[PDB]
Amino acid sequence: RDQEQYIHRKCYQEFAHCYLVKYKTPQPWPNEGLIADQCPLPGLADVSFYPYQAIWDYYAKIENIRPANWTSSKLYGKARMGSYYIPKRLRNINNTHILFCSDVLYSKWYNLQNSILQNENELTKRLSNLTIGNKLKNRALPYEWAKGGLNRLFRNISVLDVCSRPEMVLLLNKTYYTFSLWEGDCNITRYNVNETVPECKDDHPYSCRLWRYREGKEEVKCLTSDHTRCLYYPEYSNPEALFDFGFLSYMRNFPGPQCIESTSIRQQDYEVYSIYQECKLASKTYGIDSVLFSLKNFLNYTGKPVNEMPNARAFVGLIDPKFPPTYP
Ligand SMILES: *[C@@H]1O[C@H](CO)[C@@H](O[C@@H]2O[C@H](CO)[C@@H](O[C@@H]3O[C@H](CO[C@H]4O[C@H](CO)[C@@H](O)[C@H](O[C@H]5O[C@H](CO)[C@@H](O)[C@H](O)[C@@H]5O)[C@@H]4O)[C@@H](O)[C@H](O[C@H]4O[C@H](CO)[C@@H](O)[C@H](O)[C@@H]4O[C@H]4O[C@H](CO)[C@@H](O)[C@H](O)[C@@H]4O[C@H]4O[C@H](CO)[C@@H](O)[C@H](O)[C@@H]4O)[C@@H]3O)[C@H](O)[C@H]2NC(C)=O)[C@H](O)[C@H]1NC(C)=O
Ligand SMILES: *[C@@H]1O[C@H](CO)[C@@H](O[C@@H]2O[C@H](CO)[C@@H](O[C@@H]3O[C@H](CO)[C@@H](O)[C@H](O)[C@@H]3O)[C@H](O)[C@H]2NC(C)=O)[C@H](O)[C@H]1NC(C)=O
Ligand SMILES: *[C@@H]1O[C@H](CO)[C@@H](O)[C@H](O)[C@H]1NC(C)=O
Ligand SMILES: *[C@@H]1O[C@H](CO)[C@@H](O)[C@H](O)[C@H]1NC(C)=O
Ligand SMILES: *[C@@H]1O[C@H](CO)[C@@H](O)[C@H](O)[C@H]1NC(C)=O
Ligand SMILES: *[C@@H]1O[C@H](CO)[C@@H](O)[C@H](O)[C@H]1NC(C)=O
Ligand SMILES: *[C@@H]1O[C@H](CO)[C@@H](O)[C@H](O)[C@H]1NC(C)=O
Repeated sequence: RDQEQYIHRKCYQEFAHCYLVKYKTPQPWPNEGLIADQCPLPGLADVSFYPYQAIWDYYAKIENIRPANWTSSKLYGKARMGSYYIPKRLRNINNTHILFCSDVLYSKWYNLQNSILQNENELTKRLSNLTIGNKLKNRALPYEWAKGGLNRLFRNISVLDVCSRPEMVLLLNKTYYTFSLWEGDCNITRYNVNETVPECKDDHPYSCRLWRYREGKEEVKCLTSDHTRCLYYPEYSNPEALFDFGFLSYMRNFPGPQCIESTSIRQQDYEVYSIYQECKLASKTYGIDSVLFSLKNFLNYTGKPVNEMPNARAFVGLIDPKFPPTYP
């Protein structure tokens, strides 16, 4: 009780929301380009109309002026300009586990409106119940992550999660679903929306319309003698420079087109370990000081501590880590 509540205090304040997901088979995010129209773009103005979207870190921004032989494949690989480039580091076939310290994935029983007393009580009570040792029972997870999943600990990831927790989605999503208003996708063109979209057959200005239109080939045209400052012509245009068209289409403000295609990324059940539960159990055998020291170094497996990262972004890949760690 005295040493149990002391171990709980230390284990909770440090590792309450820290978990280790093991992929059945190491499977990285399969594409270099991400189509996520549900997220608003940064916009041309100095001050954006939307608060910073973490996904903007991966934005393949179109610049109107580029050197004579500039192509998008130099910085953004196969990604479409105007959408997102997923860097090498977030699609590493060597990563076998996903370490994260975050409370953004809890289901409805956890929320800020509740006092910290209620949240802490309910989380430790669910962690005890939903674990065999330090391993979470399948019922704690979403069904998509593991068969028999009932969201008793973690909620399902949603369409907007990638806008604010991009690494969580790239690393944990079992399926990639596009959200697209790009002309050509799902065979929807500016000419056939009156046939592909049932709710349309001709109100909000954005009704029955695509966002980005198919222009043609990507090219750099040098009109003047300056060969370091030529006219860039992208494959697609944003004709009215709209930055939240897709976000408003998602938030169901009006009728019109939407293209949602799925790509299976990870197959087979995840294994999830609770680092608070591991802390609580290993401290009875090795002592709180060595368990706290060891689990802290485990959170620094990459050189940057995961518990010191912002909650929305504290999702990192590890290569064949030894868990539980060696306790001195
Ligand atoms: C990371 O992981 C996250 C977790 O998995 C993931 O989140 C999930 O994201 C997906 C993708 O956005 C979400 O699913 C979609 O939900 C759409 C909305 O559904 C509601 O509205 C519909 C419209 O009225 C209802 O039908 C629908 O009811 C159904 O679902 C209920 C549960 O939600 C269920 O209880 C009901 O019984 C019922 O079955 C619900 O109320 C939905 O519209 C969408 O469906 C399309 O896309 C699917 C995937 O490709 C297709 O399988 C499906 O058939 C639909 O495709 C059609 O429509 C598209 C346009 O919307 C077209 O592009 C397609 O080509 C296709 O169109 C053809 O067929 C039409 C008729 O079927 C026809 O009219 C057309 O002409 C054409 O022939 C899909 O289910 C999911 O809900 C999210 N999960 C959670 C928990 O939030 C996240 O996205 C991932 N992130 C990243 C970055 O990858
Ligand atoms: C999280 O995602 C899972 C899917 O992976 C959701 O579970 C599924 O939810 C649907 C809609 O409620 C269930 O469909 C219903 O099934 C009953 C019969 O079981 C049927 O009578 C209804 O007509 C309807 O089709 C589906 O059973 C269920 N699937 C599984 C495997 O559980 C879940 O609801 C999402 N969680 C939350 C909290 O949003
Ligand atoms: C651009 O490409 C052409 C064709 O390969 C080449 O001849 C030319 O020197 C390049 N321009 C510059 C400014 O390097
Ligand atoms: C994966 O590990 C192997 C062996 O150490 C290495 O050759 C390869 O470059 C690594 N891949 C990435 C994407 O770092
Ligand atoms: C977990 O909680 C449920 C709900 O009270 C209960 O039925 C179940 O027996 C509990 N499991 C354990 C390990 O006590
Ligand atoms: C788009 O058209 C091609 C045939 O030209 C077809 O194979 C493909 O499945 C269509 N896609 C959709 C989503 O309708
Ligand atoms: C994480 O490890 C690196 C060595 O790779 C070290 O420089 C850094 O101080 C460690 N962080 C902590 C909190 O000890």
